[PDB]
Amino acid sequence: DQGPNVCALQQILGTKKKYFSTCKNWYKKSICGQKTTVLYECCPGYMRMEGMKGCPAVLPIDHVYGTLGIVGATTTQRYSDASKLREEIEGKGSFTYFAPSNEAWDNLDSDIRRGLESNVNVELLNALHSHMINKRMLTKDLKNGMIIPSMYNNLGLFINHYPNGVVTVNCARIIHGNQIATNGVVHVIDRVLTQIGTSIQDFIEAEDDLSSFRAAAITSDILEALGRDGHFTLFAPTNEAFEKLPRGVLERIMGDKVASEALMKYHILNTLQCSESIMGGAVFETLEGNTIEIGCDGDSITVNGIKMVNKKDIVTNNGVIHLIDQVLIPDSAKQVIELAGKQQTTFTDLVAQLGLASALRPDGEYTLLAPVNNAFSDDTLSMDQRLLKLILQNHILKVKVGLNELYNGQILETIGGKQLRVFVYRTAVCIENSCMEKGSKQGRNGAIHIFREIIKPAEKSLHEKLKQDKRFSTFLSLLEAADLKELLTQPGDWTLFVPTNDAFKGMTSEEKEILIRDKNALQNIILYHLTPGVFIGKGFEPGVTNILKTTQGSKIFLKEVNDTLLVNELKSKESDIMTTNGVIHVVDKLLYPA
Amino acid sequence: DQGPNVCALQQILGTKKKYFSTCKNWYKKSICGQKTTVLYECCPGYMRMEGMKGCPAVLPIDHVYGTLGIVGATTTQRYSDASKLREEIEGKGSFTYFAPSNEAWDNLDSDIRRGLESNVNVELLNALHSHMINKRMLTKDLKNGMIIPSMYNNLGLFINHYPNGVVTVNCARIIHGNQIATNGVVHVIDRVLTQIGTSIQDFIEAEDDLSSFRAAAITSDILEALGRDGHFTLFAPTNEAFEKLPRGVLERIMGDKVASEALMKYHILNTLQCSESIMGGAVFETLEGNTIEIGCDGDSITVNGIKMVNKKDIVTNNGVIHLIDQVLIPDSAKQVIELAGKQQTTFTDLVAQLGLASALRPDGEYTLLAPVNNAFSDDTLSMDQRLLKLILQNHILKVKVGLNELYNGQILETIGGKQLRVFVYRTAVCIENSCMEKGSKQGRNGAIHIFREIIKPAEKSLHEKLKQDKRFSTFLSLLEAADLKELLTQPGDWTLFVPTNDAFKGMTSEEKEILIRDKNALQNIILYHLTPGVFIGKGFEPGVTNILKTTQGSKIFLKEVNDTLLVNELKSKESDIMTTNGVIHVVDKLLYPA
Ligand SMILES: [Ca+2]
Ligand SMILES: [Ca+2]
Ligand SMILES: [Ca+2]
Ligand SMILES: [Ca+2]
Ligand SMILES: [Ca+2]
Ligand SMILES: [Ca+2]
Ligand SMILES: [Ca+2]
Ligand SMILES: [Ca+2]
Ligand SMILES: [Ca+2]
Ligand SMILES: [Ca+2]
Ligand SMILES: [Ca+2]
Ligand SMILES: [Ca+2]
Ligand SMILES: [Cl-]
Ligand SMILES: [Cl-]
Ligand SMILES: [Cl-]
Ligand SMILES: [Cl-]
Ligand SMILES: [Cl-]
Ligand SMILES: [Cl-]
Ligand SMILES: [Cl-]
Ligand SMILES: [Cl-]
Ligand SMILES: [Cl-]
Ligand SMILES: [Cl-]
Ligand SMILES: [Cl-]
Ligand SMILES: [Cl-]
Ligand SMILES: [Cl-]
Ligand SMILES: [Cl-]
Ligand SMILES: [Cl-]
Ligand SMILES: [Cl-]
Ligand SMILES: [Cl-]
Ligand SMILES: [Cl-]
Ligand SMILES: [Cl-]
Ligand SMILES: [Cl-]
Ligand SMILES: [Cl-]
Ligand SMILES: [Cl-]
Ligand SMILES: [Cl-]
Ligand SMILES: [Cl-]
Ligand SMILES: [Cl-]
Ligand SMILES: [Cl-]
Ligand SMILES: [Cl-]
Ligand SMILES: [Cl-]
Ligand SMILES: [Cl-]
Ligand SMILES: [Cl-]
Ligand SMILES: [Cl-]
Ligand SMILES: [Cl-]
Ligand SMILES: [Mg+2]
Ligand SMILES: [Mg+2]
Ligand SMILES: [Mg+2]
Ligand SMILES: [Mg+2]
Ligand SMILES: [Mg+2]
Ligand SMILES: [Mg+2]
Ligand SMILES: [Mg+2]
Ligand SMILES: [Mg+2]
Ligand SMILES: [Mg+2]
Ligand SMILES: [Mg+2]
Ligand SMILES: [Mg+2]
Ligand SMILES: [Mg+2]
Ligand SMILES: [Mg+2]
Ligand SMILES: [Mg+2]
Ligand SMILES: [Mg+2]
Ligand SMILES: [Mg+2]
Ligand code: NA
Ligand code: NA
Ligand SMILES: [Zn+2]
Ligand SMILES: [Zn+2]
Repeated sequence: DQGPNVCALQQILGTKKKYFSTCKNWYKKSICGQKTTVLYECCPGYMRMEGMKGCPAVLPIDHVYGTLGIVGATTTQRYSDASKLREEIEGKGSFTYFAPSNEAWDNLDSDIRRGLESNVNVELLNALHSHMINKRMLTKDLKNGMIIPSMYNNLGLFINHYPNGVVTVNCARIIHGNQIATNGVVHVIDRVLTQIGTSIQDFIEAEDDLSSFRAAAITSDILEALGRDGHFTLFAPTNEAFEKLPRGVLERIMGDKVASEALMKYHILNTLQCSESIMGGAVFETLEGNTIEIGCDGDSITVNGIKMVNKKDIVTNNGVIHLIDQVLIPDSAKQVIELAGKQQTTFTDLVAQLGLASALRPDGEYTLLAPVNNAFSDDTLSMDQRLLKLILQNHILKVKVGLNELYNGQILETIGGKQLRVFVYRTAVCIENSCMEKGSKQGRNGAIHIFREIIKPAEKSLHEKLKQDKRFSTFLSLLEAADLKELLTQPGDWTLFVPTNDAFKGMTSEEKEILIRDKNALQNIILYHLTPGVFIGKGFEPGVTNILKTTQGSKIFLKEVNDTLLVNELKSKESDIMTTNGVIHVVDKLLYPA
Repeated sequence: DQGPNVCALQQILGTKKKYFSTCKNWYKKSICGQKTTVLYECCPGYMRMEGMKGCPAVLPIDHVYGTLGIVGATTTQRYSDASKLREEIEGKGSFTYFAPSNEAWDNLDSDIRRGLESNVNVELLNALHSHMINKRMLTKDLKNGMIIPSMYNNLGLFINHYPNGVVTVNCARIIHGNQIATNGVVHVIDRVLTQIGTSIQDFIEAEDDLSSFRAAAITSDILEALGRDGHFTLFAPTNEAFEKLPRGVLERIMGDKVASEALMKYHILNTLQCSESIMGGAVFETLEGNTIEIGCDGDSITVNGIKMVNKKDIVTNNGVIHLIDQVLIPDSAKQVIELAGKQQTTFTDLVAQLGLASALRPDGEYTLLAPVNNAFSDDTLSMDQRLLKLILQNHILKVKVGLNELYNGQILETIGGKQLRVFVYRTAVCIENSCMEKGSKQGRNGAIHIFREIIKPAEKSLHEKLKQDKRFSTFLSLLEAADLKELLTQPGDWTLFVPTNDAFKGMTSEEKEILIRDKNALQNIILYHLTPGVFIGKGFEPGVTNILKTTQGSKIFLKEVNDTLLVNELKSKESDIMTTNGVIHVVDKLLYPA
């Protein structure tokens, strides 16, 4: 357990992946979402002493051949003996031996293994030499991207060195590294090295199970790049993956050069990521531009959280290939309705169930204003689905409008012939009565934006809202006394604080006669309640006091706290009453500039 | 100072570099080795209130043109007005404005500025449009490596986004980012954008001050790659840099294709590193393979700790160029004696002062075994320099022997005709009597290794060392009684513990007669003091007990603690007495297996 020169051999629970480390720093944490079991023993070569803690004694080093046995690579040792490599790695020189573990030899195909045992003089010797370098190279010398000639026919050894400490040779991970030998060093790797493929393109053209992906590739003029030099990571979708897609989707993406090209580039990484370098979740930029999330669940590689990898670490002269169960479809290749996620299903179901999905033609460009599922109450879903169909028609535009194109005062046109006002604030974008959330996406033929509430375009003007309610009567009269009816009737952008008749019943009529004598003070007192521009409370950043200049001249202060709108530190009763030419906030008492 | 919505404008002491941040996380630390001065004020748009801390009030947003004034870019505002760009950035649409600061316009060349003021209708408008994007892009949207078309002739804007948070456009750093406008966003940049060069190669061919580097480039066949697409960082050495080198060095490197090619690739980075992204020291891999250290002292860019950059941020369609005062010479292009550093100067002076430097021919391959300066005592430097010349001749090999080629039992041949034994241990490599330190380097025509002590090849065998000292007399007799003289005379590798005559004077002769009757126990008792192989105490790892198998059979335990060799927990008097065929450790009393 505790002591000097103690080594821990961990194994991820539920897998065969083993990680061998010294006890210098704590290495204990979940790997690939799973805990590990640990085996403590003296690091190879070190020994225990009586009455002492740990392993304070050490044995002398041996030659490379004996070090094969010191590290437990007894099968590699036997094969080294049978091929007469033993006498070379016992003599003069300095050698690096990437020795496959015993389990690595057990995992090798039986026909290949028997083929090696039947030709020990040449083929077996050439394979073991393929596992070797004619110089001593520690793991700190095996830099990422190095191509080091081996000891057989100068065959290239492709080194990868990752920030997490994983060192791979032809994607074979080094389990036990840096066992010093009198004439070299031994590193125990997790698989037997094999002949690398010619290139990724050549593997695609050769493999029949990648026929579909090949065709698409040749259609997208991207297969040529996968044959040139480089260090790519390709997530190749098999023919099963293409069969999984809905009908016509593959035909639709293939019929369009842009969607097909983006679809192809979305599977390719510009760097080499061996499977054994994945110890957790990370994001990687694809050639399409957008990223994919690569992770691991036990010994299963996950792509975008899906355990879709079935065959991994297909190494080739220009990078690695991992076969996957599904096709990776980037947003830039999806139809607009396909851009929605979980919290929009209701919306996307409704527009499908009420006959609007067919109106989103592939040759058109559209914008979906999708409310979250929480925005559809039972009372809303209980209305007649024709009215609900009109409402949904207020959430679809026949023009693609990206989030980066919206501006204050912009007017959007729904497919239902209605107009939507865009209000841009410092920290929020609100369309009519609904404000945007995060999660906007752009696709092949449109964009989608997520909203907290259902968008309901206003139907009454300020004047109609004022005269339809009785509690505003007196105030309305004053507004008409100031010749503001034409303002409250014509289109525009205003913010009006409407004091109820209760505020004037705090004046009790007499002060309305005292104010009636003033044909000028009513202009100030009344005009202070009006402000140019539409300022809704749910568009503010919470807690911050907004200083606005009313049309009267003096300042007014609006603060949104706990979903309540305060005006001059006075809690308003009703707020965000939308009209066609402004917004109304109902206040309890009168407002003065002070 | 403290409060919400407070912004800090820092300036690196001694420079003009300003960094504008909000007070969300502590941003206060030295940048480029210098402290900063800080200016606290409400973030633009926010206001203070009576009796409140910080800036809890806010003003409404404005259009892009007014936001130019809100952020202090009043000169950009004036130029926008004079070119009639103002009415466009006040109207419909969504714009990103990379507004140069007032200081940025002051730094612009006066002739170019006056040329813009004399053609406001087209040229000035086209430049300001070159500073703009026709969509709203926050800094989080300006991903690294993006080439975003501007609003003039679709001119490319080269985005770089660094892990430290620095965002640059054509290497112009964004000082104040993300000022939201009703119709866009304003980012204040630190310089006026100019037309990017055609390519790095074209700038090299055009610039006369890079004539030398051009020639070398054309000689190394690397100038073609600097004209193809990419994102390179080139540290171009001027003709002054080449003039600085010693005589013939440039001719020597140019006459060799390998040294010239490595010399050229050592100046080139595979990624784009704008100067304003450098806030501290970091290492970068060059195209040659080895790394360079890039840092900053105030506003001076440092390369390998030298303030050699004089003109920086020469942006071109395929990367950035920084002109430097010196030539970057990688180890792979240096003669072997040029590989030594500070702690080897004495050595490199000696071999030069005693006439050995000329023997290191460029067409030969050599290995220097350089002791540190601390290894040359005054008594050593006081010997006749001819003996010292022989000693130095024991530190030079006429064959290149890399550190990764040394193996246990190897015999090296000095230029003085002497032989050096290589002893490889688990954690140390010792040559004869001296053990290696870190810092081995490889060059054009040799390698260098650093040693703690002067290498003195042994001259006497075990037998000669035994008979030349009287305190060993008795023991020597016993060794000759066991027929070991031929072993102590012939070459080999042994470790002998020699008990002095004081140990046998603890037996007082009589026990030598009691042992004299035993013609077999003397074989065990004597042979226990001998061990196959050479084990010197300074080759051990400190504190660890080395378990060795003596030639008698039983185990012996050697531990090096506080530069003292303990054998079976017995402090030895003298240790590491080197002989031609072994090593001697003088013990106080006899040794028994026990
Ligand atoms: Ca052995
Ligand atoms: Ca390492
Ligand atoms: Ca192991
Ligand atoms: Ca094409
Ligand atoms: Ca989702
Ligand atoms: Ca507004
Ligand atoms: Ca203005
Ligand atoms: Ca950012
Ligand atoms: Ca500023
Ligand atoms: Ca060439
Ligand atoms: Ca140095
Ligand atoms: Ca030895
Ligand atoms: Cl470790
Ligand atoms: Cl954990
Ligand atoms: Cl053990
Ligand atoms: Cl055997
Ligand atoms: Cl690891
Ligand atoms: Cl390792
Ligand atoms: Cl070694
Ligand atoms: Cl990871
Ligand atoms: Cl994770
Ligand atoms: Cl239907
Ligand atoms: Cl219906
Ligand atoms: Cl876009
Ligand atoms: Cl309207
Ligand atoms: Cl916003
Ligand atoms: Cl109503
Ligand atoms: Cl005021
Ligand atoms: Cl910030
Ligand atoms: Cl500091
Ligand atoms: Cl202030
Ligand atoms: Cl003006
Ligand atoms: Cl920063
Ligand atoms: Cl910033
Ligand atoms: Cl905006
Ligand atoms: Cl940095
Ligand atoms: Cl630093
Ligand atoms: Cl001389
Ligand atoms: Cl001399
Ligand atoms: Cl090398
Ligand atoms: Cl010898
Ligand atoms: Cl070593
Ligand atoms: Cl002597
Ligand atoms: Cl024993
Ligand atoms: Mg094995
Ligand atoms: Mg690899
Ligand atoms: Mg396929
Ligand atoms: Mg792997
Ligand atoms: Mg929904
Ligand atoms: Mg938003
Ligand atoms: Mg009223
Ligand atoms: Mg509100
Ligand atoms: Mg300015
Ligand atoms: Mg840039
Ligand atoms: Mg030059
Ligand atoms: Mg810069
Ligand atoms: Mg020296
Ligand atoms: Mg060493
Ligand atoms: Mg004696
Ligand atoms: Mg010692
Ligand atoms: Na606001
Ligand atoms: Na040792
Ligand atoms: Zn205002
Ligand atoms: Zn031994």
